[PDB]
Amino acid sequence: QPFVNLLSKATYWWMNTLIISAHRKPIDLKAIGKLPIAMRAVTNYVCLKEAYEEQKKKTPSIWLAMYRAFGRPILLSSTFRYLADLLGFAGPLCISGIVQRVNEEFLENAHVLAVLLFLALILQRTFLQASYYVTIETGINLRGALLAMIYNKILRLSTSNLSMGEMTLGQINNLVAIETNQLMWFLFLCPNLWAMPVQIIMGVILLYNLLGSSALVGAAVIVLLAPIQYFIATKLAEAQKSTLDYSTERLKKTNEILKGIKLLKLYAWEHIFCKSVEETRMKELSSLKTFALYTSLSIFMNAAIPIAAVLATFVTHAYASGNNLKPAEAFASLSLFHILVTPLFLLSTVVRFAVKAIISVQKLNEFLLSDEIVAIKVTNGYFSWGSGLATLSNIDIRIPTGQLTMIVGQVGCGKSSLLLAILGEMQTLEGKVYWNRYSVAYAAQKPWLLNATVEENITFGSSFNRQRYKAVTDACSLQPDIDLLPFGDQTEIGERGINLSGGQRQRICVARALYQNTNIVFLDDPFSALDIHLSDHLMQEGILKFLQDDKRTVVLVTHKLQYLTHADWIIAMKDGSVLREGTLKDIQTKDVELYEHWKTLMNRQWKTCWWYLTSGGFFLLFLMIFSKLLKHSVIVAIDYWLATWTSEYQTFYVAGFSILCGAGIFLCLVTSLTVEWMGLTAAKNLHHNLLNKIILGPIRFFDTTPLGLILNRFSADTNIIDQHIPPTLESLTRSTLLCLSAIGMISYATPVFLIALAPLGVAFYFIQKYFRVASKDLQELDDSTQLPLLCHFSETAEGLTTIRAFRHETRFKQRMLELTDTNNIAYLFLSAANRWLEVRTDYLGACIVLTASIASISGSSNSGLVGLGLLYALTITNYLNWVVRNLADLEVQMGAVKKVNSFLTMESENYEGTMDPSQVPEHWPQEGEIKIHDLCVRYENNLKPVLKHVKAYIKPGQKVGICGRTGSGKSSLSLAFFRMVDIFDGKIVIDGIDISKLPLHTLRSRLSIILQDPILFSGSIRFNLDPECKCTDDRLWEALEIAQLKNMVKSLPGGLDATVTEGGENFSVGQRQLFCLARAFVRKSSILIMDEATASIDMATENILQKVVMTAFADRTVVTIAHRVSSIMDAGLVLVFSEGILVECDTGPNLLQHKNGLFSTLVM
Ligand SMILES: CCOc1cc(CC(=O)N[C@@H](CC(C)C)c2ccccc2N2CCCCC2)ccc1C(=O)O
Ligand SMILES: Nc1ncnc2c1ncn2[C@@H]1O[C@H](COP(=O)(O)OP(=O)(O)OP(=O)(O)O)[C@@H](O)[C@H]1O
Ligand SMILES: Nc1ncnc2c1ncn2[C@@H]1O[C@H](COP(=O)(O)OP(=O)(O)O)[C@@H](O)[C@H]1O
Ligand SMILES: [Mg+2]
Ligand SMILES: [Mg+2]
Repeated sequence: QPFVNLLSKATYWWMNTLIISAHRKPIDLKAIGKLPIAMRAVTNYVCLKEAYEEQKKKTPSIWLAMYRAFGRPILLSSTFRYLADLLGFAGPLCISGIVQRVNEEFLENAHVLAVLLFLALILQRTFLQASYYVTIETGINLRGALLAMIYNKILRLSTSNLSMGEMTLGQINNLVAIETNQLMWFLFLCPNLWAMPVQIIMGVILLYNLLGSSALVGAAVIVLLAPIQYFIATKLAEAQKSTLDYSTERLKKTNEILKGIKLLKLYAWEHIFCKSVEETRMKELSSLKTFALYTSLSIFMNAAIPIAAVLATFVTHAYASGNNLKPAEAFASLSLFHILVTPLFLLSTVVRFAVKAIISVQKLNEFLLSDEIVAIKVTNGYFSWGSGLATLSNIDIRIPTGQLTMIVGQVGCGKSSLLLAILGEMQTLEGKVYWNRYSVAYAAQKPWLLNATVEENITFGSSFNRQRYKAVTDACSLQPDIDLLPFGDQTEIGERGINLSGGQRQRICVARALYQNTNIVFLDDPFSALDIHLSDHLMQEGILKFLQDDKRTVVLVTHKLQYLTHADWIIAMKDGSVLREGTLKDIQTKDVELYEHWKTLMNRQWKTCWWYLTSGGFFLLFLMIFSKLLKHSVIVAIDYWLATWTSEYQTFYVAGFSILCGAGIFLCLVTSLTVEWMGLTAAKNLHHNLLNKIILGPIRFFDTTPLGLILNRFSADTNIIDQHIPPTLESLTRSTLLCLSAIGMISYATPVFLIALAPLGVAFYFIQKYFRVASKDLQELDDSTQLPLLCHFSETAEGLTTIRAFRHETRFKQRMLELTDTNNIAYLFLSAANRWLEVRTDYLGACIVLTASIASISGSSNSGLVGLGLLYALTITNYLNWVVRNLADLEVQMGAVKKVNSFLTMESENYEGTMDPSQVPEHWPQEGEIKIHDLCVRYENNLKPVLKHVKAYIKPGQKVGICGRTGSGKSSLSLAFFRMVDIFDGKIVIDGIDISKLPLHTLRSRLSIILQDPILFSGSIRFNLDPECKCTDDRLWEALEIAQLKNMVKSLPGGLDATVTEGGENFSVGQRQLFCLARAFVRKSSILIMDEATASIDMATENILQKVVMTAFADRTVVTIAHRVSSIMDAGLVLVFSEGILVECDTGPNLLQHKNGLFSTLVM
């Protein structure tokens, strides 16, 4: 009975059910059983950690610890691998014996030898496939522990700027994605280092015995394949490494277009800004050409050399040896080269991965050495962010139990430092910290949000309590902003989630601390980017009413001393030293100056598959498929030619043999180049069009579509097409022809074999049909679960302070251990499913050999031909698997092309204008007059007009003001000028021309608009002044001085051509608004649209805008939508829009004069 269990483990019958289930229902984690504790990340991490700690007892070596953990399984796998190679060598020996016994006793009989071959091949591949699976179990178990192990370091890292920085996040994000995968892949290929070289030595050893001194000449050439393959391998790495480099920043430029896409389209240089991506795109391809050529060359040397090896052998033996070639010798030896081609060709891969693994392990072992770390009573505190210099000195604070212990100080002054020191985030060189450590609900000063729901973010692993959630939402005033969110409390936020504003981001985290039921809180300047009212609102209810009900301690570091009276305690610290400790009563009496000085500052106020091929052009598609037929035609004839030559058992046969191999070598070059030459042309045309369609795409699409999904087309899907399809498409065509031809050639040698084909074809089709859908679905799971694992590691890296603060370590560790477990299963059952296919094609493959062996014995053909059929029988079993696995890989990759093709045909905005271009003369908007005729404006095809029946004549040069109710038709009207929102009815006429009846790009260009938050794109300031570059350089300097920025610019390096960070990082927010004004003047628009211009702008900077607008654009007409409606008091023409209706339309003073209308209530 236990033989049944051994067999079932040996042929992966256990996977079979799942495979069949894939047809009935998609395979999913529910359908896949839970991973055994023998392979869960917990046990693997414990084993590896125990080995590593024993090593640390003996710096410890990662390599030796990994061996001590995972040695026995790879020893077993290598034993299986040897037993597989030795039985694989039965192939040539059995073929030689058969051919000798045929053509005229227990072992000599061909039948007994034929059956022996059938048992050998079955046993060879049962062993060989099992040997692969053991390493995969070992390899995955290794990746299981490492991801757990390096994660333990992340929670124990230190956030000091010295030990952690922007460079640090590069390693950890890359270590999980790359360093471990390279280390895992090495383990998959670990046996080969001592398996393939043993086979190579044996293969040559047999060759000499088969032929004589001739085979060495052929063996010598074949040996040279491996050094060639390594030299080609290195050149691929440099070609690919450069290729990734251009691709990496090409995505960065892609992100800039896709984020803030409206901004580019408004200024009409969406086309021009796109071409900046094409410039890098051509360089990306210029790396690919060097890569594609070398990949084709690697294919060439994989085929041209063995054919040159045989040509070197048989020609040699025809002269060095008096004996004419015998049929048994030829096809025994000729088979052996096919046995040796794969290990010689792939040996460059295993050694290269050995180099990569040793690179990563050294990289990963450097990682581990990275630096690792009265409610609150601290006396004589001395804290330092490393650097051997106490960043905090003379620290002595007391935080009374269950009271608001607020801290006051100036810029710097150890503001955030004091809190983190209590949390163990920095070294305390002296003193002692007494939590008189409980869980501390610290709030990060910076905004760090998980890629999950707001409710999860506020609960943060706490049991839901809507009444407790109610007060938190009310006290932190999270209720109103929630209504705006798509899925409410189930709105996923963060980098993966919806992009928020700074003020709303801060309140979410603060709410978390109130949610957590702990005696201690550390609220770090929540009002950093908040309105004063909400902070006052929080100080009344959230700070006092909510917390005092819980009677928990609060330590709120504050900069406005107006709330110190509310504070039960005040802590004054400056220069990293505590100025004085005491309440407001104690501080004023003891430190009279502090009371006045603070108050002084307080006073201060598969049809796609065919579609993909045709992309290059019919000739390129024809040439590839036409030539590949010819290559096999010559190759097969070469194998046949030996049958004609060896049937003799001699300058004729050799002569015809050299030329054939000459064409075979040459045709190998042609069929190698044509496939890749298709790939680049197929790669270029697909991506080239795609960027155009997105740019012309409607703005409404970008609002609907998540930003993560759109960029995925250019990041992953385009990567698949460019680099993965041409390799797979090459191997599929090569493997199919070999399988199609070999079955043909065997059948031609033994026509009786065709009767035996009827069942075998049926069996192959069912395995081909069923596995494809089972591998495709598992493939989706492997990618699906891999991505959140990387997201978790990046999320835990950022803001470890909170994780250490809340004592959320263990819960977060558990999340990772389960997250990786869901990922290993997907990859493990992807490899086990793939193994199931390989076993059941060899069990099928052995049947082809067995039928070919038995049929050939019965046939009385030429002794060479019966040998030839057996040769292809052995080759079939090798390639009959890759015709399925590559096809599955091709089918999945055709998914990317299907997605791209949809985007290509999905949508466009109508850039063409019906009226002739001659209609618009030079400087059309010069007049500046605006005319609105019964306008109706709604972006969504079926929706109410956001602007309805709008009509208000605008005089030329009139600083018209438009305002109303918050969220009631104010900004929509702005884009209505820019036609971004379709004017379903009515019309807008500017200077006697309806804006609808004009080319779209003309309308966008000749206008000037300023959004609420200006954004500056990567490049020079000249790039941000005129991407079109048409404007002469003289004007560019004028605008900055007009914008009052030229003086600031001159200090910057490079003068006018000064590099600018993407997104306006270099310039301050106030400075950012200055950049737009520079763009405003150059256009000579005569129309300015300042929608929410003063919004998100400091009052000091705001005065400049009013100074600039009244002066710089006096002749221009400024249609202002003010953040503060008071600025429209002096507007000569003022429009009020409520519910999409012109509720008030008169002069500013006349608005108060006519009646206490909407504007009058708006201001007052
Ligand atoms: C675990 C993922 O990877 C594997 C890994 C293995 C273990 C393994 O030494 N393979 C040999 C193949 C045989 C022909 C030697 C090999 C060696 C060097 C380079 C690649 C490969 N192979 C692996 C990558 C695909 C190309 C051939 C088996 C099977 C697989 C697999 O596909 O599932
Ligand atoms: N995590 C850290 N790593 C290294 N240096 C730090 C760290 N936190 C603070 N410092 C340094 O300690 C000093 C005082 O920082 P402090 O805690 O007062 O900041 P802050 O006033 O809260 O900051 P900000 O208001 O700019 O956000 C500064 O020199 C600062 O660079
Ligand atoms: N992307 C969107 N999709 C659907 N409706 C929106 C979208 N953005 C805004 N709205 C709604 O349309 C109105 C537009 O208001 P608007 O006139 O643009 O002034 P503001 O921009 O100051 O809200 C808002 O009340 C809002 O509720
Ligand atoms: Mg700070
Ligand atoms: Mg608005």
